[PDB]
Amino acid sequence: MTSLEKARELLREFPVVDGHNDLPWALREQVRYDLDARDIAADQSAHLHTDLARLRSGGVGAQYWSVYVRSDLPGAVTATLEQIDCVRRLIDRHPGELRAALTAADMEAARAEGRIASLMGAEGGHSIDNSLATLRALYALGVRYMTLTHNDNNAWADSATDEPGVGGLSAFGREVVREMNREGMLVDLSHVAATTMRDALDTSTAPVIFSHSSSRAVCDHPRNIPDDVLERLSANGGMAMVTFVPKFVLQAAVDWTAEADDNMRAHGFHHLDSSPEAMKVHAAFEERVPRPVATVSTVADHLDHMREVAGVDHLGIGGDYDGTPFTPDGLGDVSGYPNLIAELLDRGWSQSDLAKLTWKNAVRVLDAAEDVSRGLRAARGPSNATIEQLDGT
Ligand SMILES: N[C@@H](Cc1ccccc1)P(=O)(O)C[C@H](CC(=O)O)C(=O)O
Ligand SMILES: [Zn+2]
Ligand SMILES: [Zn+2]
Repeated sequence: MTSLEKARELLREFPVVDGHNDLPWALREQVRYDLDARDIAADQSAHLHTDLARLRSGGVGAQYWSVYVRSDLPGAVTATLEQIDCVRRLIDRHPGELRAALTAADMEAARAEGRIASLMGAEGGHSIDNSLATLRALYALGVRYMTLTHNDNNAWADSATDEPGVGGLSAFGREVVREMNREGMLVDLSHVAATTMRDALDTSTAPVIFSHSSSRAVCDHPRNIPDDVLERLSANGGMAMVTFVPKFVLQAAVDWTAEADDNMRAHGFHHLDSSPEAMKVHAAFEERVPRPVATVSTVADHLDHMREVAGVDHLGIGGDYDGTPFTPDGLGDVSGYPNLIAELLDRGWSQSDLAKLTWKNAVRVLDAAEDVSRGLRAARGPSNATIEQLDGT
């Protein structure tokens, strides 16, 4: 059979656990959670990267649904609860296809019955409003990882896409990591500064993840992971879930985006300005310089290097579907994973290597978080510390 046929067979046995899909935010923004208007039991290819049929075609067996909210708007906690509610509603609406999962055991139970294990990951520490009790409440509601920052610093952690702030994690930031360890919530180091990555690795007694990050050695961008950090994963026990975002994974796209941003500033606009006037400037840039397009090969290049440095036991996949506007050719939506698996087969990845990449590493890591949590919950009570106490006024 072809490598694509083989890939599909392999995925039927050990499907993809995808680390980060932003369907909930997409539903919030497109239809304000009017789920009938974007029914994922129907074909949503006109509007979304994700629906149930495409998930199954793509060999997705578990999904961390992102409950991302904006850090630059007030009411982050309320919005996070709305995102969590969206995931809950999706699970309730589609019991034939989805199963809520809170534990590694739930993930295996879902796989045994042929349902997609549905987990939740918060994207940015702003979702807890500097409150450890709020962190505990998110865990109680089913959140199983939290990205420590999004694109901006918060009070206790530095983002890779902001200026240096506290220098990595503050004292309270370390306390957040300790509490995540006690609860059993995975520390997600996507988005965070390299300083923050190192501080989190120093502090965490549980395996950490990167829910959607690729390789900085392959493509120098702050959203990607440095080799020195990848090297620490085997000791930590964690895993880096490669992402598909073209402006992170393809050198030409990184360069293009930098030039686009410079061009915006040259016209007196902030690079993130979305006004009609700014859009005109950007359109003119894209007219003289077409947007470069990544491929499955681009993503495989990252995985090859990440495997060499981190080890095959410390890799996963985090597509960022419905969280980013552009995709590599062959990975245009959630049905695309078999194309990546086929490319890796062609590059000599073994069946057991690939079962680790798709399924086994993610289950091991969540089980490890649970194991560490058992020890810490037995050893001490929850923290009552405040950011004022630890970081000062
Ligand atoms: N939650 C998404 C941001 C978002 C998307 C839509 C409306 C608001 C916020 P993201 O963080 O998952 C995507 C981003 C790449 C990009 O911007 O393309 C990255 O991961 O670094
Ligand atoms: Zn992100
Ligand atoms: Zn996201």
